[PDB]
Amino acid sequence: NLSAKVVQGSLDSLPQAVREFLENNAELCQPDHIHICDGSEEENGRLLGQMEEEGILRRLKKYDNCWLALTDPRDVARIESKTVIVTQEQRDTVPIPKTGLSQLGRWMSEEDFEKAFNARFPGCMKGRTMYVIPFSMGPLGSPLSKIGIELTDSPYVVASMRIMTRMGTPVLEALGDGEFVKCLHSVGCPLPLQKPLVNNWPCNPELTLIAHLPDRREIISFGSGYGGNSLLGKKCFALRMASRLAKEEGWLAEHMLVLGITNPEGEKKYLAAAFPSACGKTNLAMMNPSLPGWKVECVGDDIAWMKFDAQGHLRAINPENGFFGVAPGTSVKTNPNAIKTIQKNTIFTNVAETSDGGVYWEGIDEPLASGVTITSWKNKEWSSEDGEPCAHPNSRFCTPASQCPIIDAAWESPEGVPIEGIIFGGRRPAGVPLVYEALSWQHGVFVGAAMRSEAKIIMHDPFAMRPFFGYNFGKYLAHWLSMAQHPAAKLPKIFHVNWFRKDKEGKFLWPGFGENSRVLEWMFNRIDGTKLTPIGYIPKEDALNLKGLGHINMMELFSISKEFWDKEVEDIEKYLVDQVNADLPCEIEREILALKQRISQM
Ligand SMILES: CCCCn1c(=O)n(Cc2ccccc2F)c(=O)c2[nH]c(Cc3ccc(NS(=O)(=O)c4cn(C)cn4)cc3)nc21
Ligand SMILES: [Mn+2]
Repeated sequence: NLSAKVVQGSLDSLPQAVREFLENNAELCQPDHIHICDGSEEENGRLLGQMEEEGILRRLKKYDNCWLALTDPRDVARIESKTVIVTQEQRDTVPIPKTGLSQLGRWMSEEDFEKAFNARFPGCMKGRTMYVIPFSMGPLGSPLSKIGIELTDSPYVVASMRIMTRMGTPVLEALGDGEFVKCLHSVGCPLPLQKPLVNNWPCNPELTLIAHLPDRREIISFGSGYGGNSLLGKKCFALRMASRLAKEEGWLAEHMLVLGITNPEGEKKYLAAAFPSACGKTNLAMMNPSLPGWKVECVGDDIAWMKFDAQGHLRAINPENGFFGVAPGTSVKTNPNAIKTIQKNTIFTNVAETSDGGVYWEGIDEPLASGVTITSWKNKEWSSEDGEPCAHPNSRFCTPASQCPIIDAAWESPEGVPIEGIIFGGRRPAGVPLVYEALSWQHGVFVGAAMRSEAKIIMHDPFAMRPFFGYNFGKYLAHWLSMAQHPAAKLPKIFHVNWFRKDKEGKFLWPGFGENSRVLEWMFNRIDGTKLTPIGYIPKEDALNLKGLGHINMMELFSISKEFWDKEVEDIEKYLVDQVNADLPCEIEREILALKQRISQM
């Protein structure tokens, strides 16, 4: 009865668990066809083709196998306010803030979600093919990897998931009869359409909803076809759902880049890093280091799964297969390696396209030949005299990691890479030193918790996970804290960095970019064996390598003023106490207190 809708693969060759999941939602959504994805190149070809033919994608003829998708302007980003997590007890999902509404999550009762789902999903795929995407987060056959299944009515989702994950039949085989995350997605526009179609990009912003049910191990997403909303392995699974699993299983699912750094002598270390938006996260992941003799390799630019091995090493895998980076700002200057990565086999979204079939965006830093013209992401002829950008600010490239010219030899090792330092970061134009080191693990956890960052306004982003916590942030803090008790744990040095401090004239104090390799040099050697301060250790005078830099105003760059840090700790204590409240671990209350006492003596 359902086998007659299948246009590829076989119901019969599906694991029982998979088959039932599929049949259940195939029945509910009513797609005319079912297409079990085999992940093959030929399949990808025929999809790009179908998509080109349906007006969904357009090939960028300047490059080897590159494509452009343009969206409905109402559907251009991951959207927090339609994202929820569904649990029986709200408290499991978010803490109950003293004052008003939680900034740390968005809970929805199963009751309310029952009604919400039924108000969206039935018959939502009529007129459409449901694609079945089997995907592994992490190297195939890595004990650290977890498997998912995504049902979607979006060929864009399917082609992007081929890049951002390991996808295909080989995943069904590694999965066997075991567990997997159940991911359901629908652009929410059954045919015939009820509302007009813009840029051939089906979406339903009114009923848009991205919900996770951690207890049923499901991720259910409706109404958006974009990035974090539709590519379910990315934020929904790899951060939100993974954080829960990691909490149950004693490891860490985190919003961190991973890079390997080698010094001139050939000693290599892996470093992980968490940055809020607007910090050059991806730029750092592929850093071309300015110090002579040094090497930087990229393992991942977004998400890290970290688990202690038998030997006690905190090893990490990139659970992803590709980069989904923001395009605007990417240039040979800010990021040469990204530029080479995306030269082929790459899918772009809401970028501008030049008259000779290339891509374009603000900050690309690249003169156009004589009389070469530009079509904006709104599919309109564009000049630099329009005031408006040619590419949407959140526009993206979706590119294989394997194509990164500096990709790490072990970026795909099934055993992970040993992390020896965890870096937290922010954009603080004032107050916060370029770099400093935690006093302990416990104090380290608190530095993570205290993270704030500029976005005109200075906002809190604890661990850069604020939009991504899979469960109570309070219990998440306790989970990090317990990592120190893991038997034989070789715990990473914990650091905080800030590229963005400014002088009184509003000018940056640190040349940043490739020069940040001078900051990693400090971390590297600190890891191997400082000036003590109320916030942790900063470098000893003359410990930082400033050879070849101008005159750096170090004094001001590393100044720590009582007036500032009084205000800072007060803001941090108030935030954590209002927002985490009864779930705030007492060990954190002590770090606050300790900070306060060290500050009052200065
Ligand atoms: C959200 C956008 C962030 C842009 N950006 C940034 O991305 N990085 C991170 C970074 C980028 C590249 C490699 C490593 C690395 F850590 C930084 O370290 C960074 N630092 C700053 C402040 C700053 C400091 C100095 C200058 N001088 S500049 O000479 O204008 C300049 C531009 N480029 C590409 C290189 N030099 C301009 C800006 N802006 C930065
Ligand atoms: Mn991210």
